[PDB]
Amino acid sequence: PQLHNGLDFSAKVIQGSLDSLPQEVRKFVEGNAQLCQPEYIHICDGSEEEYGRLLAHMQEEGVIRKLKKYDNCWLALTDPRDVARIESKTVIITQEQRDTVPIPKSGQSQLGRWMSEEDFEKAFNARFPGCMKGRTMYVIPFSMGPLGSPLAKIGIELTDSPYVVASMRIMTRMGTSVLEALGDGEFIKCLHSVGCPLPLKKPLVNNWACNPELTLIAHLPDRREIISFGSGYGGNSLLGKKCFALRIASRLAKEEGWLAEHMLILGITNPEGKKKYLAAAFPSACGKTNLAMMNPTLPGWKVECVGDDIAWMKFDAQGNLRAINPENGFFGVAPGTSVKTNPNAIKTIQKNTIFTNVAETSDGGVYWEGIDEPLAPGVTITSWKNKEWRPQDEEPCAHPNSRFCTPASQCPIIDPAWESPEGVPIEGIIFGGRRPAGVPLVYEALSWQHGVFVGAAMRSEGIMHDPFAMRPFFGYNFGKYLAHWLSMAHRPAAKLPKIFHVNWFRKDKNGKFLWPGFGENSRVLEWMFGRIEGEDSAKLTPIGYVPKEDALNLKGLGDVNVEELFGISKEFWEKEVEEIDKYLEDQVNADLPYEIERELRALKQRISQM
Ligand SMILES: Nc1nc2c(ncn2[C@@H]2O[C@H](COP(=O)(O)OP(=O)(O)OP(=O)(O)O)[C@@H](O)[C@H]2O)c(=O)[nH]1
Ligand SMILES: O=C(O)C(=O)CS(=O)(=O)O
Ligand SMILES: [Mn+2]
Ligand SMILES: [Mn+2]
Ligand code: NA
Repeated sequence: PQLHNGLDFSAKVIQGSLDSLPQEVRKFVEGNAQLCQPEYIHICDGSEEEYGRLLAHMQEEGVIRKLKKYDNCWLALTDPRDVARIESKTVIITQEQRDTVPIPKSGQSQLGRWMSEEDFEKAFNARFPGCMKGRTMYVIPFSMGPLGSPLAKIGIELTDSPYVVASMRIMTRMGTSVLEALGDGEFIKCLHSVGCPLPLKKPLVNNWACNPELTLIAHLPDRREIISFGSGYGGNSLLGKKCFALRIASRLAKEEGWLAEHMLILGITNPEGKKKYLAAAFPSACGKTNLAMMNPTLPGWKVECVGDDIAWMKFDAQGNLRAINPENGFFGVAPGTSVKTNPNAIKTIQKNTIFTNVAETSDGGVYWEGIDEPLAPGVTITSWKNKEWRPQDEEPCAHPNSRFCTPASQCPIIDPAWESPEGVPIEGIIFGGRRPAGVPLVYEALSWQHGVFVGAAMRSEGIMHDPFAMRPFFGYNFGKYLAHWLSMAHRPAAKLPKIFHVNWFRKDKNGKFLWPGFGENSRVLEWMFGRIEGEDSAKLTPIGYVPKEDALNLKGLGDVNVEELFGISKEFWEKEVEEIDKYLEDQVNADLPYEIERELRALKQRISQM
């Protein structure tokens, strides 16, 4: 079957068997083994044994450190050049640019980054040949979604990073059972290299292999391929998360009639035992993880977490919008995480957790800005840069984007349906972001079409547009994504969720937050809940429905300045509509659906009557 030894890499397999793999998977592995030239091939089985040995191996090499204070928890410190998902190096390849991003009138799209097939081929050839020399290629069979669920999708990731292997074991369902469920089915092809073949051409920093100059995270949806080079971090390297479950998946979703979104999913139960599920899209750094795992301050209310970051949603036969969490764990921002802001996260992460770029205490615990836990006198701190640190220093002890990576099943409020194969029925969708001025705590959209316009108008900070929290994550043209959302209104018998917009971040004139937030947000969720039940608790305004006077439970919060928090200004909202106008005109133009344009004019009109 070959004249020499062919593309047959059996001799280099140190775990599992190429014979055992489905034909197409074997082909994927062996093709990239020939290209990348790894010294060893490790087919992951997902076992506890494989995992313990992987960690020991990394520990042995100084790639990770054990955090002796906790049960099976580990710390990685990275090269300071590789500390986040990196948008500027993130691209989607399609035949025509306009299928990927709308053509901006001012020459630069904030809605994606296209690369031609030709330019990518050249970039690929400049990077991958021999890139794994001297390393192990790990083969990670993973399912996004509960194994065997009709909403689940399988990928194979090849990586030269054991850190990616460990993190993927947490954040996806990984191992032999996935290969068995796969059979001879289709899978997303995920290729990753840290881009540092041996012998090293450049010095290794903090035992963290990366290639910042050649970093390139590419998606080729027409080939069902994700190809990522040069970063070992987060969304650049854990390919199932953003690359697959948002970018690749949002385009599949458009073609197939479902949705793949940057949304938490939570189940909330009232004092009468009535439960509803909600989904919420907030941009990175705007508090999805706090809400998803909320400990409600209101007596007799309960919040349970389905997922904190990504939602796959599809209408069922009865018109219910069903959502699954395609993730298996939580990859949450560590700083700011405290008993006060996220007690349930505090409990989840003290075992079987990997931390990246946090500080370490001298008794082997973790530390970060906003942890709000004083240390005993004499306990000292090693920063994420691996030097002694004191609370007086200029720099933070933890990187602002440092993360924990923790099993979802350990969360004390994990939803009983968090793995149900049919998904949970969504009754409300919440949008929101950071709006220091002008936008009140909570409003309700007037219609599905107004709701989609409200998603389109979202912000990650007072000055930055992040429609639907998907700005860095659209798998195709944003204009067509709006058309896809609007199309859900025409699905016969669809039970369309109520759409709300929240704002935790309104400030008074001295910069102080007007709303205490966190667990207190339960008071906003109570209102949404009654609204879905059709309670007469809403007052119409030009921006949507707001809570009536007295509608919100504010007991315990008498110091809240209700007039400023809930206030609507004609002058603010005139500015807002003009801003939205310019933005949509510049960024979306020819691709903007009629309905979005009509909502813009309708809001303008309502404001004009103030
Ligand atoms: N004022 C206020 N801040 C909040 C609230 N909830 C979350 N935050 C802030 O939001 C940040 C934490 O949110 P992140 O974990 O970064 O957000 P995320 O949406 O989960 O982001 P990704 O994991 O990157 O998708 C911190 O600055 C928190 O203080 C709230 O109710 N009020
Ligand atoms: O940036 C985000 O929204 C994240 O959830 C982190 S990463 O998975 O993109 O690293
Ligand atoms: Mn998060
Ligand atoms: Mn996210
Ligand atoms: Na390190």
